[PDB]
Amino acid sequence: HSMDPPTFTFNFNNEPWVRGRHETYLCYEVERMHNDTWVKLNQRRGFLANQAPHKHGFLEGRHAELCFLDVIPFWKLDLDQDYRVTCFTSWSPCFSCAQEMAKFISKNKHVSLCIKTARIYDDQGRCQEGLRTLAEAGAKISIMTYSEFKHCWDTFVDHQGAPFQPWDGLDEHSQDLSGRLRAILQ
Amino acid sequence: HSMDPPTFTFNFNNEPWVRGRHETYLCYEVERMHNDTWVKLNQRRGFLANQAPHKHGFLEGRHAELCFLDVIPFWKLDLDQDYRVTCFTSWSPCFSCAQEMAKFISKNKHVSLCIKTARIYDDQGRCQEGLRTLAEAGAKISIMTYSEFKHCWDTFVDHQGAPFQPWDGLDEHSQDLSGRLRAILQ
Ligand SMILES: [Cl-]
Ligand SMILES: [Cl-]
Ligand SMILES: [Mg+2]
Ligand SMILES: [Mg+2]
Ligand SMILES: [Zn+2]
Ligand SMILES: [Zn+2]
Ligand SMILES: [Zn+2]
Ligand SMILES: [Zn+2]
Repeated sequence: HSMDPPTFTFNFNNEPWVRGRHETYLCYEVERMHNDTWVKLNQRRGFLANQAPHKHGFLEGRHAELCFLDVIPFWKLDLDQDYRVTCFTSWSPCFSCAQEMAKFISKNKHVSLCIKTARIYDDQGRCQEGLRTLAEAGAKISIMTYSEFKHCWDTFVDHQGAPFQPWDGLDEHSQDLSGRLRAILQ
Repeated sequence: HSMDPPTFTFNFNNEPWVRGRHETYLCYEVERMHNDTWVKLNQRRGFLANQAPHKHGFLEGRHAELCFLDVIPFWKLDLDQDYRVTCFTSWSPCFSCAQEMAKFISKNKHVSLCIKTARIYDDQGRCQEGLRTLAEAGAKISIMTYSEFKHCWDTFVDHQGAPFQPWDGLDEHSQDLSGRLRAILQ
């Protein structure tokens, strides 16, 4: 349903000099194109996170991005309509998730994917390749700014009427990250 | 001297339902491109306001935007280099100022202009045309959000170490204005 406020603050914080944000949270919403305008679909919104590994071991816990792809077919989107699916993510995807997402959007031309991320995850391995591959397949990847954090608080958090409280350095971090993303995607 | 805090708050407040904000304040900053990166030239920053009419009458007081254009030649920018000049304005320009600013940027290709405005001034005459013409000439026009107000407070105001305290409604007014600006520029 709605995210717990402390969970939001801990996970969407874009501060560079802290650690421990090991989870990925993903909030999604959907619009449909009508008369050159994106119209929000009321019911098609939610959030999810990565899953814990199963007790049997061997396999990693299912990543948030794969869960996201799992749910989309259940929305019964009309293949003749055009949709914009926006994901607000606390981290950008790992390589294998990026590859899967790229495959999905290549096969589902009715979906325009936008990924707005709090933080870039760059393992200095294949993460950059993944992001480039995902953008090549048509995804629009960007860094969350104040307005997107506030939107996510208002739309996905169990705020009980309380307003979004920005943290110190929010815009400076977003700007640094936007520059880093430009360098990855160039 | 830096800007007086009450002067900033009075003039940059984005509530539409008060009156009396007859001045326009304009805060400016300049960056120079150095090896693919914008670098601030912090000596080239400042703020100004519109002028009172002369006692001889007939002519309106000189608008802030024209004063801004007046000073740019005195910065001795290098015509062979590239600069980004950002203005944070309390009101967007009137038609005749927008026209003059469009002419200036058309003749000064070393300058990329960004105008970030607290409020839209729409006289229901030629103001919208002015904004469209200024955008067409290459200016990037946008509405100030929390982050830009905070930046201006921290950078241009004699704050005495006090943090920026947003006024009621800041984000909702900014969002409304961003919608209005989209409709104007489309
Ligand atoms: Cl972390
Ligand atoms: Cl006013
Ligand atoms: Mg920091
Ligand atoms: Mg209000
Ligand atoms: Zn299992
Ligand atoms: Zn993954
Ligand atoms: Zn005179
Ligand atoms: Zn004017």
